[PDB]
Amino acid sequence: DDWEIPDGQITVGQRIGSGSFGTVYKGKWHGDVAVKMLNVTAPTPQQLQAFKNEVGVLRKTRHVNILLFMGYSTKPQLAIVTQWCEGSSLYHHLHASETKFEMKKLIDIARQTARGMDYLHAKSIIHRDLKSNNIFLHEDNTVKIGDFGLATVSGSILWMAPEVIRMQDSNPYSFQSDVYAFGIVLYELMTGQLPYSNINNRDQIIEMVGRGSLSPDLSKVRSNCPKRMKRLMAECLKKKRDERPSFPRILAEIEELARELS
Amino acid sequence: DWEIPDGQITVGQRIGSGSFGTVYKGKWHGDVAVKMLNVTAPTPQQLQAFKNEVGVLRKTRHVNILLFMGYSTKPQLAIVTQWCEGSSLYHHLHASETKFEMKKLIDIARQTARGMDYLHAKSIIHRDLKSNNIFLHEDNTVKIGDFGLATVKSRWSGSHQFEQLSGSILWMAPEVIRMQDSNPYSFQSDVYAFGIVLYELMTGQLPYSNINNRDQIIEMVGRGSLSPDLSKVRSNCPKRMKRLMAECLKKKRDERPSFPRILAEIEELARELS
Ligand SMILES: CC(C)(C#N)c1cccc(C(=O)Nc2ccc(F)c(C(=O)c3c[nH]c4ncc(Cl)cc34)c2F)c1
Ligand SMILES: CC(C)(C#N)c1cccc(C(=O)Nc2ccc(F)c(C(=O)c3c[nH]c4ncc(Cl)cc34)c2F)c1
Ligand SMILES: [Br-]
Ligand SMILES: [Br-]
Ligand SMILES: [Br-]
Repeated sequence: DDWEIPDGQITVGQRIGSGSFGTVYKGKWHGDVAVKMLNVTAPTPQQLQAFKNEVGVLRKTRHVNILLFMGYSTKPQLAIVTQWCEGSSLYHHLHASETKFEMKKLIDIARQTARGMDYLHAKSIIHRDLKSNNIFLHEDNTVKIGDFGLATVSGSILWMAPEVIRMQDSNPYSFQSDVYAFGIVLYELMTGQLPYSNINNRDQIIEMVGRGSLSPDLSKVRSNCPKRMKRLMAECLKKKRDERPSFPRILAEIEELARELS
Repeated sequence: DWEIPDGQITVGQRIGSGSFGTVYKGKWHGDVAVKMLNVTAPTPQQLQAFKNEVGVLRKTRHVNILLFMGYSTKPQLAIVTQWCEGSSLYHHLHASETKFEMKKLIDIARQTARGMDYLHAKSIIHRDLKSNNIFLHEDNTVKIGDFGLATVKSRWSGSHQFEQLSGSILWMAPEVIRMQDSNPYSFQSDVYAFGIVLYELMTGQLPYSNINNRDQIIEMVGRGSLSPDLSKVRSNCPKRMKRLMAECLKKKRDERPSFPRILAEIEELARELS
């Protein structure tokens, strides 16, 4: 089949912000869409490769908790077209609005995020930038994982595993670094706070997290955080990469502990 | 690319069986639905039905179309899609006495029109649009599916069709009822079915509620002597929907509007109501 959308069909609307490359707009194409466009005369080879990589990855995904890819265009500009997400990111809800979710809902958000991540890893896709700003709460209820960059909101230091934040080597990312980022998301859900909220300097966070002398303060977890969720968070946040669990185990554990409440 | 290896899906509760095969709830990176088409070695018919359904579904990526997720071929031919949670529009309107506000009735029409506009843009004729194939997922997003697609298909254009397709008679365009072409289905017959959905939304009733048997409906819709009673729309029915419904139900198929136009009209109404 083919996902190329002919020029002229999409009506490009309000500008939302910068994406992971290019600029994101709300658009119309058989309903609402998002359109991420590279607004340049001619793309560099690097820009073309980034576009191709993103289309290549997105076209491999069909899951309710992954942003729905819908098509692309290459002329007159490189564009990636996806569903429109209605609502706000998890970051916005937790930290900006400080939305007060019930524990059942917090655990369901964790569950849905774990399903999306389990799916990506099953498809051999590393996210590399999981964080609450990249977890969209569509229609205030269905998690959509994306890589929205600035459209939703250095901006990712708090979710970086120690091996990533240490800049250990030229590509320190793995499924296990995604797991660590998911541990930080669990921290955000279960505490309603960002980690290191009282550390005022980013360089200090970089040095101390990387050395293992700073880690998230698990005393901040809400009093009705289930013990099994606290333990799972601690496993996801293990400082040594190879000690962290895989997503199939994470997901199974969340599904179990969710049943136990309900 | 979309083949799911055997062993990965945990096939759970059986939800329903019929001419479509058997649908189960399952687990595979979260909830899924799994439709199995055979139990023993598949016939060539079953295999071609499977291939066609995967081929149609893999052309679709739209929020208002049931999300295809994958397939398996052993030990059973299986089509894997998202799980839908909730009830169909038919169940709401006709089995549950759900009372939707007008803004919500129009949003249902709007999301249905988006999905149908999309299918038609992809050159896909649905062939069985009706309120029971409009799923109100999490009561907030419409998912159009074909939740009763029969695997075995008759070769004979005639009168035993209407027994098996008894669940769809109310949504069949007159030229579909008459079967004067070997395949009388078109984009325009999908539009007619959408007209009947609009009727359901704006009246809260099925068409032909006082006609007491299907044979009479087949005969009279085919002859042009029975039409839905458009006067029965509820007092809050927008004027735009009265006109639009009548246009979708036009007897001459080429006089019905296309989905781009239908969608644009409903989007304008939704703005006016908001
Ligand atoms: C598969 C994976 C690894 C994940 N996960 C991945 C890899 C690379 C990129 C993306 C990725 O998500 N791309 C992407 C493309 C086009 C867009 F418009 C947007 C985009 O900002 C939006 C798409 N709907 C939206 N509704 C609302 C708002 Cl405010 C923004 C958007 C977008 F983020 C995802
Ligand atoms: C694109 C088009 C023309 C449309 N529109 C079309 C053509 C042919 C077939 C289908 C089609 O939809 N197939 C299909 C395949 C697998 C399934 F499990 C189910 C299925 O009953 C369900 C899929 N989730 C479900 N949640 C809950 C419940 Cl109760 C049932 C299901 C299913 F209906 C759709
Ligand atoms: Br695809
Ligand atoms: Br009857
Ligand atoms: Br009937």
